[PDB]
Amino acid sequence: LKLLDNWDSVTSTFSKLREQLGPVTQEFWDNLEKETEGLRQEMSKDLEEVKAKVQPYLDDFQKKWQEEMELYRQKVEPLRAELQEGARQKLHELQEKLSPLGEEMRDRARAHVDALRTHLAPYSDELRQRLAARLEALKENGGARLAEYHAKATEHLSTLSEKAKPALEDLRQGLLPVLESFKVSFLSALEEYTKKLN
Amino acid sequence: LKLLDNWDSVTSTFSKLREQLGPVTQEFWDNLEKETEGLRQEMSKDLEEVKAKVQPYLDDFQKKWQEEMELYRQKVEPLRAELQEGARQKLHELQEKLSPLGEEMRDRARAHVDALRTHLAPYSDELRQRLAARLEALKENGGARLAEYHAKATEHLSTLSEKAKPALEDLRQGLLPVLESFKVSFLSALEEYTKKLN
Ligand SMILES: CCCCCCCC/C=C\CCCCCCCC(=O)OC[C@H](COP(=O)(O)OCC[N+](C)(C)C)OC(=O)CCCCCCC/C=C\CCCCCCCC
Ligand SMILES: CCCCCCCC/C=C\CCCCCCCC(=O)OC[C@H](COP(=O)(O)OCC[N+](C)(C)C)OC(=O)CCCCCCC/C=C\CCCCCCCC
Ligand SMILES: CCCCCCCC/C=C\CCCCCCCC(=O)OC[C@H](COP(=O)(O)OCC[N+](C)(C)C)OC(=O)CCCCCCC/C=C\CCCCCCCC
Ligand SMILES: CCCCCCCC/C=C\CCCCCCCC(=O)OC[C@H](COP(=O)(O)OCC[N+](C)(C)C)OC(=O)CCCCCCC/C=C\CCCCCCCC
Ligand SMILES: CCCCCCCC/C=C\CCCCCCCC(=O)OC[C@H](COP(=O)(O)OCC[N+](C)(C)C)OC(=O)CCCCCCC/C=C\CCCCCCCC
Ligand SMILES: CCCCCCCC/C=C\CCCCCCCC(=O)OC[C@H](COP(=O)(O)OCC[N+](C)(C)C)OC(=O)CCCCCCC/C=C\CCCCCCCC
Ligand SMILES: CCCCCCCC/C=C\CCCCCCCC(=O)OC[C@H](COP(=O)(O)OCC[N+](C)(C)C)OC(=O)CCCCCCC/C=C\CCCCCCCC
Ligand SMILES: CCCCCCCC/C=C\CCCCCCCC(=O)OC[C@H](COP(=O)(O)OCC[N+](C)(C)C)OC(=O)CCCCCCC/C=C\CCCCCCCC
Ligand SMILES: CCCCCCCC/C=C\CCCCCCCC(=O)OC[C@H](COP(=O)(O)OCC[N+](C)(C)C)OC(=O)CCCCCCC/C=C\CCCCCCCC
Ligand SMILES: CCCCCCCC/C=C\CCCCCCCC(=O)OC[C@H](COP(=O)(O)OC[C@H](N)C(=O)O)OC(=O)CCCCCCC/C=C\CCCCCCCC
Ligand SMILES: CCCCCCCC/C=C\CCCCCCCC(=O)OC[C@H](COP(=O)(O)OC[C@H](N)C(=O)O)OC(=O)CCCCCCC/C=C\CCCCCCCC
Repeated sequence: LKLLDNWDSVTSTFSKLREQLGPVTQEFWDNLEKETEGLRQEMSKDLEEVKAKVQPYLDDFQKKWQEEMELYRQKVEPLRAELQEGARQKLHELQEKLSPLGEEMRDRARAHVDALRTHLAPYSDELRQRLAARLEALKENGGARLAEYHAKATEHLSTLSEKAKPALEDLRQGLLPVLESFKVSFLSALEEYTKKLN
Repeated sequence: LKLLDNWDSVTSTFSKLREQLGPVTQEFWDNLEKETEGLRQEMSKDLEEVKAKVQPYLDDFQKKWQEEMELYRQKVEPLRAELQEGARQKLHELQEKLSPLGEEMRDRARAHVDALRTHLAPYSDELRQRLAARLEALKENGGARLAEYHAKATEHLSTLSEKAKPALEDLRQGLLPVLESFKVSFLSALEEYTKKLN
């Protein structure tokens, strides 16, 4: 309601801002004119300075690039050749190493896997009997536990009857007057709050 | 009142739970004993068979492992020799490359750096002139910037004071009845808060 009075001061604030938006911004533009003029005194020389330097720079760089490229060509080629022969020697080494070791590894695998074929096979079979006996134990006690659980579930359901019936009715018998009392407190609160929030 | 009866049902449940857990832990343990006894008997054969068989298992594996290690060491010697002799050539030939190609690198680096010296020296010197021009403009423009900024700041301070006092006093003057009316509503609303929760 009184916001009009407060906002009126905001309008005055806008006016004060507009006063600055004029000469201050205009002055800023005048400063910008100095900035642009300055840049036209800096960049004018800078750009030419760059051009007059980039040319010999790229030229000197080209010289260095040439030195590097030529030097690298006279290095990469012979080195690659030597590395190739060295790699071929390494390859031959690898071949002459991985071949006997490969055959050996295959026999190693034979001696290991065939061993496993005669180690894990009876092991799994033994485990099968062991697991079977264990399964029977789990089924014996499990089947009993199922009966026990069913009995306990029955006891639990029976002990739940005294909760889902009398206790639930008791809760309902409590909820009725409670909700009523809550309603009285809520209704009054609603009116009371509305009266002060109007 | 509600909590008293509700919690009563809780204790009337904990008791039943305790009366249930009693035989439950026993029945569970009885079944657990049957299982664990069987597991023990089973584990007796399990561990014994595993240990009795682990002996020839390890013996078989170690036997082959001996061959694996022996043949490995047997071949490791000539293989290491191939690596050593081969590397001797590879490294020696490379050392014979790092020498001339290294000298060439240094010689190329000489021209590389020396050409850089004859370029970077005047480049940085001329850059000093460029930077001088930049700094000159930055100083001259800066002097204006600061002068204008001071002017703009003064203009800002003028409108600032026109708001820090008149507008602020308007706000503060309004804050008086506003805060008071708010206090009136808050203090009165506080009645409901207490008369509804106690
Ligand atoms: C319609 C347009 C109208 C114009 C209205 C503009 C609205 C903003 C209005 C008022 C707030 C300004 C108050 C700031 C006063 C400080 C000025 C100052 O002196 O400042 C520089 C100093 C640091 O200098 P120092 O190292 O020498 O001092 C530290 C000392 N030690 C190193 C030396 C030992 O810093 C400090 O005081 C730190 C101050 C903390 C900054 C508070 C700013 C609060 C305002 C807005 C929040 C902005 C969030 C940003 C969102 C992005 C928007 C684009
Ligand atoms: C001698 C002179 C010296 C230099 C002086 C300054 C001059 C100004 C120029 C460059 C420097 C400013 C850089 C600011 C970024 C620019 C963004 C921008 O303006 O972009 C747009 C451009 C153009 O695209 P277009 O389609 O319009 O033009 C079509 C192509 N037309 C032009 C070629 C024919 O886009 C591009 O140039 C594409 C680039 C996007 C790159 C993507 C991949 C980034 C990967 C890795 C970076 C991280 C490295 C980190 C590792 C180091 C850790 C220490
Ligand atoms: C010392 C001097 C020499 C140094 C060597 C020069 C280094 C540079 C050379 C090669 C770079 C290799 C790295 C690339 C990585 C990606 C591998 C990849 O893409 O992997 C996934 C594929 C998927 O299968 P696919 O059916 O789609 O591909 C069929 C392959 N296709 C189409 C080619 C027939 O799998 C494959 O390519 C299967 C890969 C299995 C490779 C088996 C042969 C291994 C040979 C020798 C053993 C060496 C022992 C010595 C080690 C010592 C080193 C110091
Ligand atoms: C101690 C006495 C208790 C014995 C049972 C009596 C009532 C169960 C009471 C309490 C259990 C605790 C809460 C379990 C949560 C289930 C809520 C429900 O209602 O979930 C229905 C939705 C249906 O969704 P759907 O149609 O897409 O899936 C159909 C399923 N299909 C694709 C997967 C195979 O399923 C789901 O959320 C996923 C779960 C579906 C599980 C169904 C297993 C029913 C097993 C036995 C019922 C027969 C009891 C009779 C035995 C004689 C007793 C004297
Ligand atoms: C029909 C509806 C029935 C619902 C289903 C049954 C759920 C079981 C529910 C309730 C149990 C019976 C109620 C007994 C009530 C009182 C228990 C008690 O006296 O409470 C207090 C204790 C100790 O007080 P505090 O240390 O907390 O306080 C620190 C002390 N102060 C506060 C001074 C700083 O609290 C403790 O002992 C906290 C327990 C310790 C954490 C045990 C973690 C168990 C994990 C998994 C369960 C599976 C076990 C089987 C797996 C075994 C494999 C070998
Ligand atoms: C007939 C049928 C045959 C089957 C029979 C075999 C089944 C039983 C299985 C295994 C044999 C159990 C061994 C007997 C019990 C003793 C357990 C124990 O205590 O033995 C002691 C070891 C050593 O102790 P230490 O190393 O400290 O001492 C070494 C420190 N020295 C350097 C300082 C001196 O302890 C250990 O072996 C404990 C290591 C286990 C915990 C590893 C932690 C893994 C953590 C993270 C993995 C990431 C999961 C994330 C998801 C990724 C999935 C891919
Ligand atoms: C314009 C172009 C001109 C062309 C002309 C060429 C001639 C110039 C010649 C050589 C300059 C290349 C220098 C390479 C970088 C050396 C880094 C370094 O100082 O290294 C040795 C140090 C000493 O060890 P420290 O533990 O005592 O020192 C660390 C402990 N503190 C800090 C406490 C003292 O650190 C180590 O050895 C630790 C290992 C980490 C360093 C790995 C070396 C990485 C090399 C190059 C990176 C760039 C690859 C890209 C280039 C490829 C282009 C195709
Ligand atoms: C588009 C792509 C192409 C662009 C081309 C750009 C053209 C520029 C071309 C070539 C570079 C010329 C300019 C740089 C050469 C100046 C060398 C110099 O005179 O350096 C002086 C320094 C300081 O003197 P000090 O040795 O007594 O103090 C060291 C004291 N302490 C240990 C505490 C760190 O010496 C040191 O740092 C040396 C001792 C410490 C070792 C540092 C590692 C050096 C190796 C590799 C890293 C390279 C850094 C060079 C990057 C330059 C960027 C401009
Ligand atoms: C029947 C229906 C049932 C109703 C029941 C439910 C209601 C919830 C109940 C209670 C919650 C509030 C209780 C806490 C009372 C303390 C309030 C207070 O005075 O707390 C101030 C503290 C800050 O410490 P200090 O001032 O004492 O120490 C100053 C430093 N020394 C120590 C050197 C002096 O606060 C802090 O730590 C944290 C907050 C910091 C805030 C500072 C003020 C910022 C101002 C404006 C920004 C906007 C705030 C608006 C929030 C949005 C709301 C939607
Ligand atoms: C973290 C490390 C990252 C580096 C990883 C390197 C390993 C690479 C893996 C395998 C070898 C690959 C070897 C590849 C050699 C081929 C180099 C070449 O000519 O590449 C052509 C490309 C072409 O790019 P374009 O953008 O023109 O084309 C793409 C096209 N539009 C599209 O949509 O697909 O340009 C490029 O990719 C970029 C320019 C490269 C210039 C060459 C520059 C080479 C410079 C120097 C030589 C190398 C150093 C040797 C040192 C030994 C001597 C002392
Ligand atoms: C209608 C009338 C309006 C006029 C009202 C006038 C009332 C003025 C009264 C009080 C204003 C208080 C103005 C305080 C200004 C700064 C005051 C200041 O420097 O305080 C110093 C403290 C000290 O910090 P330290 O870290 O040094 O130590 C902590 C200290 N020991 C402790 O226990 O707290 O730091 C603090 O606690 C600072 C937290 C300040 C909280 C504000 C934090 C900023 C909160 C909000 C601003 C965000 C605005 C977002 C708007 C954008 C979208 C619209």
